[PDB]
Amino acid sequence: SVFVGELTWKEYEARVAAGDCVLMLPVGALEQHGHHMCMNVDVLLPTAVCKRVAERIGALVMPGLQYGYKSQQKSGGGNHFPGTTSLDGATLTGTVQDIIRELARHGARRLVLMNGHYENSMFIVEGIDLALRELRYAGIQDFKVVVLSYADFVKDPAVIQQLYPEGFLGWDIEHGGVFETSLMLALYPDLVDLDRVVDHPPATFPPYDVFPVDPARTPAPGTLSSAKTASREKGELILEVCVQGIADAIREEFPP
Amino acid sequence: SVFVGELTWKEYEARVAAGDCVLMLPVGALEQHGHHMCMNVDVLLPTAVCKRVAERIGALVMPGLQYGYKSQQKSGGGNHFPGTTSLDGATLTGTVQDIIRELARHGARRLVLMNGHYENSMFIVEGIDLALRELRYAGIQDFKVVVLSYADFVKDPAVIQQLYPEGFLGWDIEHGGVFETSLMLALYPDLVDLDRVVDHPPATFPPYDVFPVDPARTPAPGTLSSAKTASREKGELILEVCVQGIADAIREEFPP
Amino acid sequence: KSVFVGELTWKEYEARVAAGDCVLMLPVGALEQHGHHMCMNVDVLLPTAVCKRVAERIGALVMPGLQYGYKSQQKSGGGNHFPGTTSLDGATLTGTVQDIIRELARHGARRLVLMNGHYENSMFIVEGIDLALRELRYAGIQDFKVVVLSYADFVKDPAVIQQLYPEGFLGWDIEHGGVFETSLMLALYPDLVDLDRVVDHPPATFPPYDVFPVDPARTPAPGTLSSAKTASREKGELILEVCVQGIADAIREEFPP
Amino acid sequence: KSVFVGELTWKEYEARVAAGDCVLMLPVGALEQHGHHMCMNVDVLLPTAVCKRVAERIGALVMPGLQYGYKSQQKSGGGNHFPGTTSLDGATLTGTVQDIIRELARHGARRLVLMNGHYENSMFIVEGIDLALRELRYAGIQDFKVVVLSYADFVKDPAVIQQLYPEGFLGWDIEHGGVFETSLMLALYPDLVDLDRVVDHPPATFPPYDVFPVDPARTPAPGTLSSAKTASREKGELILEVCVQGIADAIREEFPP
Amino acid sequence: SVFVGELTWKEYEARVAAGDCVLMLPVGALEQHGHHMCMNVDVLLPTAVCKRVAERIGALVMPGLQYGYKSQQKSGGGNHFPGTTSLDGATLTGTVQDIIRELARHGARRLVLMNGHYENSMFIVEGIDLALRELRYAGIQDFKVVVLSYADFVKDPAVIQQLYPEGFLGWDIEHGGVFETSLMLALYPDLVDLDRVVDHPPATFPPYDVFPVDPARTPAPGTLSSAKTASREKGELILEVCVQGIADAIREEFPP
Amino acid sequence: KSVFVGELTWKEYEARVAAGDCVLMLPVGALEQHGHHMCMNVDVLLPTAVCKRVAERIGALVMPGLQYGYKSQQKSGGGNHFPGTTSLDGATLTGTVQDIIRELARHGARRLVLMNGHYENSMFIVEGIDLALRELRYAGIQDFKVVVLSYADFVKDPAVIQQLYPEGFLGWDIEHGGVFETSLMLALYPDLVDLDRVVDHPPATFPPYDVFPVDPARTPAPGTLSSAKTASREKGELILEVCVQGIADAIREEFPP
Ligand SMILES: [Cl-]
Ligand SMILES: [Cl-]
Ligand SMILES: [Cl-]
Ligand SMILES: [Cl-]
Ligand SMILES: [Cl-]
Ligand SMILES: [Cl-]
Ligand SMILES: [Mn+2]
Ligand SMILES: [Mn+2]
Ligand SMILES: [Mn+2]
Ligand SMILES: [Mn+2]
Ligand SMILES: [Mn+2]
Ligand SMILES: [Mn+2]
Ligand SMILES: [Zn+2]
Ligand SMILES: [Zn+2]
Ligand SMILES: [Zn+2]
Ligand SMILES: [Zn+2]
Ligand SMILES: [Zn+2]
Ligand SMILES: [Zn+2]
Repeated sequence: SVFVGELTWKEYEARVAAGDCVLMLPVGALEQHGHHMCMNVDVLLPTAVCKRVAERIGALVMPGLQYGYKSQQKSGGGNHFPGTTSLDGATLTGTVQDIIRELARHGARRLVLMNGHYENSMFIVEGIDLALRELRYAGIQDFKVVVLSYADFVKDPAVIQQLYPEGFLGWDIEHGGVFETSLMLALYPDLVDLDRVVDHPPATFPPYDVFPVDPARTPAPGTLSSAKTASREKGELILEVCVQGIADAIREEFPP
Repeated sequence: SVFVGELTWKEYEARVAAGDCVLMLPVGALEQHGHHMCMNVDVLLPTAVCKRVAERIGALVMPGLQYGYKSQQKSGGGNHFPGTTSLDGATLTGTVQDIIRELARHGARRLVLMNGHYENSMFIVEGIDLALRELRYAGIQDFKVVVLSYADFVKDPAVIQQLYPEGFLGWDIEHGGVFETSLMLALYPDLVDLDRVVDHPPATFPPYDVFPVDPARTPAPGTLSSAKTASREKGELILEVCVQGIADAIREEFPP
Repeated sequence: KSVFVGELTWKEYEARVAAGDCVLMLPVGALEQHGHHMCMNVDVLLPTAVCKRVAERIGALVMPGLQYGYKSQQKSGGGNHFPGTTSLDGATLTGTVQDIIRELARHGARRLVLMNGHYENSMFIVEGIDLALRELRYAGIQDFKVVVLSYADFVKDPAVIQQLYPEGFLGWDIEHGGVFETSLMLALYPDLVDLDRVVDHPPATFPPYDVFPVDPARTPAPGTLSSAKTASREKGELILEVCVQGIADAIREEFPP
Repeated sequence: KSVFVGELTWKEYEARVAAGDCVLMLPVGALEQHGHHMCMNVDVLLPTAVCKRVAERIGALVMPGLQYGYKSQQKSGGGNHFPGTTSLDGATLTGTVQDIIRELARHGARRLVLMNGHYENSMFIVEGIDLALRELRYAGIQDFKVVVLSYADFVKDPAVIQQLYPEGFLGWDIEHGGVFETSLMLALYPDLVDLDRVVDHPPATFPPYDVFPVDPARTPAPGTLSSAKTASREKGELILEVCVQGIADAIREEFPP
Repeated sequence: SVFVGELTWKEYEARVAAGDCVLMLPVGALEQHGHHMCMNVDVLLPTAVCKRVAERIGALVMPGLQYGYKSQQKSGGGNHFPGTTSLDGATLTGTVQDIIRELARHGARRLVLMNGHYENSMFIVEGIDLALRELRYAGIQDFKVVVLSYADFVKDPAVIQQLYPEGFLGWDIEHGGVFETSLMLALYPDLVDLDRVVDHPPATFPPYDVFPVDPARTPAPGTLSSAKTASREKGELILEVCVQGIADAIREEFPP
Repeated sequence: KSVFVGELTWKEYEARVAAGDCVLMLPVGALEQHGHHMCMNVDVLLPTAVCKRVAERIGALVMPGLQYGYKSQQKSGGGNHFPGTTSLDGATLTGTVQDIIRELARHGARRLVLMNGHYENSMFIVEGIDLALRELRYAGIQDFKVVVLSYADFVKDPAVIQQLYPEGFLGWDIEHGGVFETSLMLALYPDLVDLDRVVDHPPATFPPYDVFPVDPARTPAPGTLSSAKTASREKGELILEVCVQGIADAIREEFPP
């Protein structure tokens, strides 16, 4: 298995002892994803991508973080929806920091954090900085971290053309839209109910944000764009592009 | 499915709207469990118990906490072992506190916290107290929490007898011993290999603790007692006992 | 007299809030390197200048700006390894925002516009707001409203972008110390900008991931992510009018008399 | 003169530490209800009295005790809903333990015994130690050693249990305000114990789970978890000698000259 | 007894049930006090004063805080001295905050905080503000706190004359000097050896502070002024003056 | 050239630190009411002005000032119940100071002068410094030195005092929005002062203790603790010159070439 959790401590110790061990940490969230998809999408997707990449490059995958930072209206619909269960920033920051401290204790020095929930980004960044700060105080400066959001590897114009034959309207409205729904149809079809999709026009917002979050400014379903045209085939394409691109990036930063 | 993560937010909203919704949260850890068992045992076991209890009483199960508090020598072998990845107390406390705050926001009011890692206990308690303090400030006083360790439900002398026909040495040395291994043999056979079990005598300690933790005071394999006598049969018995007991406890504290 | 709260007596401020619909504006910046051609307080100067003009136009007041912001990030501000840049931890910034909101609510104020001028501050500003509003709710206050925005987001009109980038726009991701901020500085604080010192390097490009510890070799030596060679006072005057008008209208909309 | 650090001049204390193998002891207690028959500072008085005698016997010193501990839990101390009980949040207790260790390390001390007298303090004491040692490590100090113990854990000999509970021992989980602490108090602080006020109720029993908010009905009205009717100063004298001897030996073993 | 710690919870409950109960909290420190006195002086003195005041007005005294904030050169000699054991500001602030929260829970509403260590001042103030802020959230606005340093009640020129016939040189030098030593000689003579007093000239400093603290800027003995002219007689005067002055202040702020 | 770090490019700042003898100054103020006759940013303006003049004379640089300080206290600033006053919690201010020192150390700076203009900030500034130095020590840095001072403490000479308060001096404990500060302002920011609004009330007095919640009735209505009627530009100019000279010498003394 490539999952650290499924290994004995002796097996893990041996992999790290090899001195070239790469660890991967999926960071997700329990967040509403429309009327047509389950709420653990942000955990399922980065974990599935990590699994495949780890199998290609000989890396291991740590248990993913099940809860992420508060959903923001313009990216995830807003933290007023039921189901969505969010952590405070200090909590998420602290979790990332603690794990890095422990991995360094094990002797590990290479970590890939794969985020699947946009709002997690900066707290993940602070967790890394605080951890690296401590490691320096402890005389350690060779711990390297690569942070990435799997979707960012889908930029090829040709690929976008395939995924959005009618035209691409941007990633800003991709919450429970074509992209994630397609990936889910290719990985966890049983967790998708495409007939429940509400085909509303893409969400549009003014150049600012309002707090407390106003429910009226988010499409009723919770989605920011329609997944009506999502499909397994699209998911297949996305998965291949992401897996191959990420595998290459990791080989580049953590050369064998 | 009884798993909240697998439901759409609409489905979740409806279960909570019913007004009698009981939620269950498994709290585990990534911790060494000897030469013969995987490291995510503390998550897998309470999650499996929750699943079965939930199916019988009509409850829902939240994504489990994958990382818990620092392993202690007399209970989990010590936090010096490789693989074990632990959180600071404030981090675990904050995670529990944040989740409760959010569940209260959904309108949920009944929570069962099932601990699978002994060391988690007091930080789970502080997380609950801080959350309930906040809820009072918010005018909420009807949120009720039941906290339990699934193992505490195995007290029937007749059962202990069938489990330890050679005599019961206590629960203080069960880390990776007969109890957990038997459960794993019944639930996750592929994550256990009794052939690797190190049949050493039960671990014993003086009436005090020493820090920095001394590795010499913990059996080399990481286990506190031998799981040589573990069996699927024992696991099946343990499981049915815990499931039935916890289900009744919940029916008692959260009467329909 | 002045739109700045700091230049008012407590009696004057008190009277303005007594009006019942007084809008307060809070600039949130940073002390950060901005290439060889500009001073390091740009992120404070620009939003403060936009707030001043907007406040004057719609009758609002401006609170003292936050001089220090969150750690500079490589793909947005060059990186926190540069000297001069002086950054706060996330908890520190979040707490500052939270404290100020708590205090404004104590004054009786209920309308706040936070104008961020340093990209990296965004999420910590968001957390400060949420923690403050959470607290206000425990105190029985649910009518405090906050509008958060980055002034640059109001420059959307294609016709405006074409005038600013006649050779073609390449995205906002590489603007640190580039044409946009430099043009604004040329129009507002020409004394703090030396365009002759601009290093005309190609636009910074990055792979779809980030690396820590930050690698100095991945940021153009000058610290800028794009060349401000084509920056000008006229482009700055255009940006200012667009931002001021767009933001002033947004406030009238969200905070009507 | 005295074994208490607080009663020494800094010169005296300094001289003792200069010895190179000076052991320090820190009692960690609480202000908690202990039934109708005993005062509320029991958790401080007892470990402090045991520390005093142990310190005297082995040549160690005793630091001022922590007067406030973690929130009382129903199954161990009755619950934090009782009047009088004054508890600290976990972070507060953890931070106090951490600060003291940091300071002792600055004095040059490297041997500490933490004697807990309030069960609920346990894990927060543990975290204080870990955070302090983590910090000492960053400072290049890895020779600071800590021994943590609850004095009651040294009464293990069945022959002793038999004398204390001739009618049969029923576990330590119900001891709060029972035979054990009451006997020690009768031997150490007779003026602070009124055995005639004891409420002889049956041993408290609970299901295999905990409930929050704490339900007052699940704790005996007096606050005690078991009756101290059979307590006596003679039982207390026995307990004290067993603890003093056992702990003194443990310290000589872990902190030899 | 007037000490809360020596009462049973039933007795305490009864005194608070009266509705006019006044509580007193001594706040000291473990700090070096020259070659002639013990290090718990800042705990002993305020506690002694509280006892006598409490006896006269019918108040109760809470267990005192034994550890205070870091010693500052111009007030306590500096935190570079051995023996001195100080807490970080957040720790002291939180301790004060937690106690007030609990006293409020008991139903108490009148608190007198007697500081015996100058450096505690601002952290005590923050602890009080944070606690009162919290009480408001809970709906409590009738909790009142009086903060005072017993020394401030010795201002009468006549008394000053009697204490300093050779003229008073100010308070900013009264650390382990005449004032405190005189109180100790009268209250805890066994913890004072006047023959050890180092008769050095009053300490003086430039109009600024330096960090790291500079040892050479503090009189070698740790004292800021000689206590050679200290006496039991002076102590008795100080004591009675303070006890009386404070009792009157409390009667006024917490009118019977 | 400028003495303000904010107005310099990172290259100019880097060059000044590279010299190896660079001294930095950080003004720490507050947004606090100052009577009916002055603006609320006095505590930032004054220390900043003094820093500029001192910096110009000794060749030092001035960091952007902290605009928000600790909660106002009745006996010193009048109380935090006044509108306009916008205060931070202690941890927030402490962390701000701590973060800045950590960053300055990272730049290679090693000499810092913290000029406080708000009495209540004092102890939180001290804690920020201690936590930062503790941290630097873990990093292997022990050559970072900080000088903390309040410009008002350099005006003690009887010659000047007599000139400032010929009618008689009553101490500094009553100098909030009074003669000392108003005179400095009249000499530095006359437009932000209107002596015609000064409320000539008797010097404030309080019992030997504090009360919380703060009692408004114990603070003179205007918010001032002593009349500034006798304040003058002439007096301000005297103070300024005295402070600037004294501070410059103190710095020369602590941070010798
Ligand atoms: Cl997302
Ligand atoms: Cl376990
Ligand atoms: Cl920017
Ligand atoms: Cl106990
Ligand atoms: Cl003192
Ligand atoms: Cl002031
Ligand atoms: Mn998401
Ligand atoms: Mn475990
Ligand atoms: Mn920026
Ligand atoms: Mn207890
Ligand atoms: Mn003191
Ligand atoms: Mn002030
Ligand atoms: Zn998503
Ligand atoms: Zn286990
Ligand atoms: Zn910028
Ligand atoms: Zn007890
Ligand atoms: Zn003292
Ligand atoms: Zn002032």
